[PDB]
Amino acid sequence: AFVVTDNCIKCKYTDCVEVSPVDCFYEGPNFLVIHPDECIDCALCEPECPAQAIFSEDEVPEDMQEFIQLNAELAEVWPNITEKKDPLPDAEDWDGVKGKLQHLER
Ligand code: SF4
Ligand code: F3S
Repeated sequence: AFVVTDNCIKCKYTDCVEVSPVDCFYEGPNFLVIHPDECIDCALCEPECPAQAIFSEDEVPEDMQEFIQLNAELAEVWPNITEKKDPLPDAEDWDGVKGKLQHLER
């Protein structure tokens, strides 16, 4: 399973969803998560995230380990997304800000 981590919060470019062969991504207000039972680890998405937020589960940084379980839990409540859409409005101002998990909306 690939894991979407912090920097996607408040950026949500959705460039990642075009490349996906299965419907692995599930959509929230300002973040996207990958459903771990459905990702087939094709690795195609992580070169596409402008925010460089997608990691192989085995490569999620020490300080971002929360995300592995977050992606699994939210993937069970959030709707599947399959079309790219426009990035959230202020996406570049937040790209690269650390500590964005305090801003996650459900
Ligand atoms: S690695 Fe592939 S199957 Fe997995 S979330 Fe990315 S695009 Fe989807
Ligand atoms: S910022 Fe998020 S919506 Fe996808 S393209 Fe990157 S993981």
